[PDB]
Amino acid sequence: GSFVEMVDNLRGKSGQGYYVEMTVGSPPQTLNILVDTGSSNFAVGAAPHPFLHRYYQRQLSSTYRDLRKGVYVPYTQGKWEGELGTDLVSIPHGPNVTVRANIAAITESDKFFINGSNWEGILGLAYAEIARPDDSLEPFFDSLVKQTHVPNLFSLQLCGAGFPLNQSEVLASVGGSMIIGGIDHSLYTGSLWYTPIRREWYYEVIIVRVEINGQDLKMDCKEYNYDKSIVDSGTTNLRLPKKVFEAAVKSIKAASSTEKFPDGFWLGEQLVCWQAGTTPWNIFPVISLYLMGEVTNQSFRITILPQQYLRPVEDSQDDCYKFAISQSSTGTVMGAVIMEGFYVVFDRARKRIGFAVSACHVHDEFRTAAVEGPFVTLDMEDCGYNI
Ligand SMILES: CN1C(=N)N[C@](CCC2CCCCC2)(C[C@H]2CCC[C@@H](NC3CCCC3)C2)C1=O
Repeated sequence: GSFVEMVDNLRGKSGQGYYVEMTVGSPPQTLNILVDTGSSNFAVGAAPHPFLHRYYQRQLSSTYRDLRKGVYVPYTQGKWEGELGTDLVSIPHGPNVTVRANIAAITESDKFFINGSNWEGILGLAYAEIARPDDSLEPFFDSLVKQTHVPNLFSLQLCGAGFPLNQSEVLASVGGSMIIGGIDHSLYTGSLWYTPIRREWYYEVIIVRVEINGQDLKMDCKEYNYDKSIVDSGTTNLRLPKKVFEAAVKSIKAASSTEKFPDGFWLGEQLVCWQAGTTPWNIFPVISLYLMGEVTNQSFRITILPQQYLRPVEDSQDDCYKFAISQSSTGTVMGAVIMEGFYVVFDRARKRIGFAVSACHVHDEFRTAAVEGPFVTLDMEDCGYNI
């Protein structure tokens, strides 16, 4: 329906993350927390760090409970270490409830905090299977559902501005919505289409076909999900398995061949700039990902524009971007730049993820993002990778 209290409760951007305000402890300690659908721990800065202007102070909370256990979490881009405990947690622009949740108090980290991101912790919204140190550490959303009458579903509208936001602008700007326990109809246009959650660990999905400007990439669909495909708000880019990335970049280069870009642009390292207002969107192709539907032999597609996969960056008055599609050795990752095109419903109760065109997606007068279906698609279970 309508969830006014939660609409516009996010801030941030694809490159540094989208975050929501939360409170921890008694009296409440306010912290900004990264919304991360790609992990399952609630972990917050709990000791001084050069990039933090506030942190969780356990000694000032009367409701803090020490679990007397450490946690070490190495990830490819960095690491975080901490001390486990529980405390009372609330979301001010959320459901009007307080829950007792697990909190990892971060004591040491490497490439975790981002200078100028304005967040002090992460909210891992995925399932207990990938919680650290193990699946006995109940994730936040599981605690929320178990302790309250909040429905077992949340939905995300991540709003890319379509241009760079300076330090002051990114702090003052509305970055989107996290609707806890429901679907807000004002955040999308058209219909919601659902794909099954293949397995409850990451938010795993199955891609069954890929097109670049309607041209089929024509790879064995297992390649698209090798070794998994996930929906992850805590990754910036659309990341594709090595072989898929090579074929997709070849096709995107061919479609955009009226302009030549340096190798560093395609590697997602170097920015490209155009005179103010002259970005040649029309030379870049749309990308369609077909996802398994809820009905046997049925799929649907989500279509993104270059306004999603070209990420705005500051250089001058030029309009500059980085290519936000990159290679992966751990499967497809539908990151924040893809999520910015859509309202995404994480329907845990019905083991499915919904997509609809976002009411805040960036587009031009000639093209828009799309969510369309149905399409007849056979042997879709064969697209899933095993082992
Ligand atoms: C890709 N990915 C995530 N989605 N979460 C983590 C942990 C994954 C866990 C590791 C343990 C196993 C299960 C998966 C850490 C998180 C830390 C803070 C920074 C953030 N990325 C920034 C924020 C926005 C863009 C880039 C990454 C990660 O590596």
